Amino acid sequence: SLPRMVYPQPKVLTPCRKDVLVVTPWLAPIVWEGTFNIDILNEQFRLQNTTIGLTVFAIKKYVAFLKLFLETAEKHFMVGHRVHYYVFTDQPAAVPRVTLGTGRQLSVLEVRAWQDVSMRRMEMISDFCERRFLSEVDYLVCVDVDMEFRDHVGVEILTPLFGTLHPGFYGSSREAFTYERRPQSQAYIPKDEGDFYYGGAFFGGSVQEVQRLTRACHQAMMVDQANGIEAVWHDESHLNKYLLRHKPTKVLSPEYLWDQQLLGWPAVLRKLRFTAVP
Amino acid sequence: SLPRMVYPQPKVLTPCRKDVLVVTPWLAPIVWEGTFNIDILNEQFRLQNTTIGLTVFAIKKYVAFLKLFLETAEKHFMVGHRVHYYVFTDQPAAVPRVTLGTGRQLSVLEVRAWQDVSMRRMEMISDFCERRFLSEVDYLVCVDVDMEFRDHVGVEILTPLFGTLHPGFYGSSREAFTYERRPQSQAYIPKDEGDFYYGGAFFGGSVQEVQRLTRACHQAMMVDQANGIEAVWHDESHLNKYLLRHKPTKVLSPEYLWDQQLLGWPAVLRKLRFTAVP
Ligand SMILES: O=c1[nH]c(=O)n([C@@H]2O[C@H](COP(=O)(O)OP(=O)(O)O[C@H]3O[C@H](CO)[C@H](O)[C@H](O)[C@H]3O)[C@@H](O)[C@H]2O)cc1-c1ccccc1
Ligand SMILES: O=c1[nH]c(=O)n([C@@H]2O[C@H](COP(=O)(O)OP(=O)(O)O[C@H]3O[C@H](CO)[C@H](O)[C@H](O)[C@H]3O)[C@@H](O)[C@H]2O)cc1-c1ccccc1
Ligand SMILES: [Mn+2]
Ligand SMILES: [Mn+2]
Repeated sequence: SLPRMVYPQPKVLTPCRKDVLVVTPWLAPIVWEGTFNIDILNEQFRLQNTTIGLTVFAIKKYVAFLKLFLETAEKHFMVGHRVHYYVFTDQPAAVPRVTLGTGRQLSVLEVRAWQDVSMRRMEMISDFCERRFLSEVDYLVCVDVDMEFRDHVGVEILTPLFGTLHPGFYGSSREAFTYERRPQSQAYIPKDEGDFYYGGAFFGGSVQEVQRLTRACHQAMMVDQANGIEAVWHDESHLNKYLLRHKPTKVLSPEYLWDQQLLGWPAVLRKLRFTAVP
Repeated sequence: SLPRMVYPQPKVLTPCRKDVLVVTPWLAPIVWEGTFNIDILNEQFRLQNTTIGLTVFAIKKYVAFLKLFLETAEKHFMVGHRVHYYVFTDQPAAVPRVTLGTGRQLSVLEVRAWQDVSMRRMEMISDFCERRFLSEVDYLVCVDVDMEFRDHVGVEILTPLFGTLHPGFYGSSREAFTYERRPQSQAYIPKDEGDFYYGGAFFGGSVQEVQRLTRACHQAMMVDQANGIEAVWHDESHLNKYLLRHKPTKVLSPEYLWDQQLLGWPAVLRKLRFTAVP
């Protein structure tokens, strides 16, 4: 039960956005700026005392990205909510000392030091950390570390399972998507199938759904490995196969996964929220 | 896990509908024709073996509406899915013998023979039938009987909690909504609050959410009764107060609750699905 709130009346006969698709054919929202009232969403999630886990791998030289990643997450990611960052690294002492807002904590998880890094992210999330995540957070968001937050990323993304439109392909036809196309791979998608091309750098959902997705991707990747085949874009190829067959309940627009150096700032993007570091 | 399916690729940069709002500010879809691919939704719900309960009251002279209500439900309501109709009447022998498709059954529940009819629908759904519904169906849809189905009403409506835009008010400002305006009533909504005006004739959701909603509306109605006040539109006024404070997870367009005699067939309605009997 939400408290009284005063905000602009939604207007049934006035679309919020007319330039973009805001709902998928299986009735999941596609989250763009203008489509949500964050005050309502914040109330709904706070009333449940929601905790959001953020997983990020920073192995070898990639530890250098953590300072900007974490400082910008503090400014823009789930502010006002409980957050638990899980940083997986082979160099725990290289993790920067970043000051965190109240209600936010960071755990460093030490791992060994691409195909094999790829398999290990799915393996780590689905197998090794399974019990810890179920006990500690409500939702999990799994992201690349070579990124920074430049604008709000909040509870508008939360749902049982979400994927994010890859910023290279949101305007493409399915035939141009770089899905795995060899039928010998568990990630195979035929040319006449496919809704969207989802980016491997930002996906998430409830803990139970994220564990299901990463367990499935890991099992598929191990089958391919035993069959001597490696999918074209590795874990991203398996993520796409999974989300084709298990539709996500929210799709995030490329506001949530962008690269301004390669793609600029198109009129359709009203906010660049989470962006590649050039 | 859905099977392979071949259907038109959704296009991110081509909205499905540009004339109407297709998502609420709390990211619930607003279900209009063109927004959903029923083949995908049918697959998702069948794979869960979904059972849909349909409740309808037909007391006194209103038993005369059951023949057309039920015959048209057989042609258009959840066809292909398991359905259990629950018909509440003071005249069980007046219930028409309507032939049902496979997987569909009808139970007649005998009750006693407006304020008090109104209270009794909420009471009946929340209290008397509580255990039976939890054991027998996954979702419950509660409708008026003076209605007929004229076109598809399917699993695109199913979600934890839905309400339907009342067809008289979908283009109105919140100040014109006929919410209960006296602060002495539990259904009171101030002039600056309100998202939509939902119709009392078609609402539903998972069994647990529908039981929560009808239990809350019944409790509120009893408080008003003890305080000597009756809300302006009875159970509909309390439904509106509930859905203002507990946002629905899907909103149905007025395609799902229409009256062609009073309102015609506007260009914005591509299908008239469930309609008043003139
Ligand atoms: O030494 C590493 N250390 C490390 O921590 N990583 C993590 O993996 C992420 C993905 O690598 P990245 O260099 O960012 O490649 P992208 O092209 O942006 O990755 C996309 O494609 C991948 C395909 O398998 C993934 O799906 C990834 O999620 C995508 O964004 C990084 O952000 C890090 O979090 C990756 C590497 C790495 C190891 C070998 C080759 C290239 C990178
Ligand atoms: O003798 C009845 N028998 C009966 O079964 N009903 C059921 O209540 C429903 C609502 O009554 P109805 O005559 O259809 O009124 P509407 O104006 O279309 O109702 C709307 O407003 C109501 C306000 O309390 C409800 O919210 C209703 O769901 C709305 O559609 C009917 O369709 C029947 O299912 C209603 C009556 C009735 C009893 C006294 C006065 C008017 C109607
Ligand atoms: Mn990256
Ligand atoms: Mn009626």
